[PDB]
Amino acid sequence: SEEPPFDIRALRADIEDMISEKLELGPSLIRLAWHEAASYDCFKKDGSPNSASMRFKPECLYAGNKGLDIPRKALETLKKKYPQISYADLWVLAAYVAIEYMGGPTIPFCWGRVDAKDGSVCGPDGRLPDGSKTQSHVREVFRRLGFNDQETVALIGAHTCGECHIEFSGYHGPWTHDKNGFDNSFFTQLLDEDWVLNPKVEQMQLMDRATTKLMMLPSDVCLLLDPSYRKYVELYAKDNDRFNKDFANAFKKLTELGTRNLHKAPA
Ligand code: HEM
Ligand SMILES: [Ca+2]
Ligand SMILES: [K+]
Repeated sequence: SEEPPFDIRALRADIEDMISEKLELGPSLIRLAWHEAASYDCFKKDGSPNSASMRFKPECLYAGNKGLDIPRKALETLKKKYPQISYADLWVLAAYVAIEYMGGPTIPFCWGRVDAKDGSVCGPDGRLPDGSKTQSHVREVFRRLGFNDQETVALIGAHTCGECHIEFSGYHGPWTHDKNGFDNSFFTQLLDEDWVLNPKVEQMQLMDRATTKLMMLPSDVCLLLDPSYRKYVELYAKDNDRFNKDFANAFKKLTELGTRNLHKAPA
């Protein structure tokens, strides 16, 4: 109900077209917006979330952000065509477009994020979660961000799409049988499969006994091990509509952390 100064309808279509040419970009755009928000610390009120601060060294070089230069570079062409949008809004909008385009919820978008002007606003390394660790670590990070256990589990559900790359994280493979689809299947797979050690990946990960084509990280399976998290894994595995709703709300919350003076965009 407040029109942004950029042509948002044309921009959403251009993002969909870009993804249509390179489907794997869809999940990386989600990972980009999440990691741009994940630098927050809600107690220190620092880390410049949702400000495209990851455009600056040192934050672009943190291990947890490896490979995110690919979606950032793809979005440059659109920034040149739509100069009135900030990078920060562009990264968020592209993630929302990607989510919907892969069959996920249509998340109400607010615009007006202001880009970080220099790298002095960047928070320290160590803010991003580490897939080799488990629930004590995951809960520490998500509590730092300001999320509860319900919201933590819903958000990790984004692993429904995309895959790990050895050159970026040292892990390998998709989590689900359709890495291009956004739904509750991460939770379905986590709950329904027998997760066995993958013998051939040097960084410890699990694979499904049934096909061996799926993967889970230590940080994924901790959602089954921790009784508080497991309740939500079960909730989402049996109720895709609840998953879509809860993911929308939490991801919207995530991409609005540390922001001010935002405006509702037209749907
Ligand atoms: C415990 C918390 C999390 C951990 C430890 C974690 C870890 C990882 C790792 C290791 C990768 C592989 C990166 C690569 O090799 O390309 C990855 C990818 C990905 N992550 Fe997460 N993640 C977490 C939470 C989240 C959240 C909250 C979201 C979004 C809401 C998210 C969205 C994605 C997506 C979409 C990919 C696929 C990227 C691609 O296909 O290029 N993750 N994550
Ligand atoms: Ca940031
Ligand atoms: K999927």
